Amino acid sequence: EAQKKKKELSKKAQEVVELAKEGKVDEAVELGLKVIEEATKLGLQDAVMFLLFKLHEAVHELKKKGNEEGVKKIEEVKKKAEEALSRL
Amino acid sequence: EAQKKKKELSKKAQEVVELAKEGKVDEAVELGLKVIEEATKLGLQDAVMFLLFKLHEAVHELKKKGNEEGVKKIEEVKKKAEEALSRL
Amino acid sequence: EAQKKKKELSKKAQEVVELAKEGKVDEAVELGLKVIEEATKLGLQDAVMFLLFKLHEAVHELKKKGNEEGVKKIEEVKKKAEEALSRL
Ligand code: NI
Repeated sequence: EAQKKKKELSKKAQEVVELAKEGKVDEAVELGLKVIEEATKLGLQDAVMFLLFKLHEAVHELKKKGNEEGVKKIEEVKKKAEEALSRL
Repeated sequence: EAQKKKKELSKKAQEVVELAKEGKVDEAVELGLKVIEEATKLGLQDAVMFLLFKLHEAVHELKKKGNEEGVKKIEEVKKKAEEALSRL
Repeated sequence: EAQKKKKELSKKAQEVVELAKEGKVDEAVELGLKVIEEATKLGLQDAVMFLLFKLHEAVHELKKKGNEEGVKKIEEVKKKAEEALSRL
């Protein structure tokens, strides 16, 4: 049921922000890639759009802590989500 | 018709930002809950997506003013809107 | 055909941020307007959502250079995008 799946992808995206605030940047990246992959297979653009919103919030959190490396990492996942969004 | 409701909810979403700018955070919270309720009963996904965009702008405005209690209130309503978007 | 056009407008919204970053505000404004117009004619609400996301990124960039005029210009383009989105 794709609606249970939408809820699952939404929760993963929110945890991306939570983990950026914690400095667990690689884990947040992992969660965002799994949102992208799962959303591109099941063709759900709105899950990707929400992911992009949340990725912007994670950039906020990392800038606030002056972590440029984490910002780079998050921004790579951002560009990937933008490509996948365009194709959906 | 449903176009009228979509524009109305967009209007309320913009006012949330203006109210946040003027320090009227309780009122902005109230308008934001209203947007969630109406879009949720009309199944308007993009209405909530737009509201989320505007809630981020309201957080920007309250950070500029160093109003962290306001930021908390807005983020509480943001969490609620995110929840509704998952179910939509 | 739909995916080709959606992809072109994704790239245009990205080039908006590029041109803001390189300090070409006028050029970003005009590209943003062209995106709104084409998106509107074609009924492409998701393209306008993505454009709004990128215009907020353009604001981020311009406030980073402390360029208040450019910000005002980009934010009125944002207001145009928000209205068109309301009617889509
Ligand atoms: Ni922002």
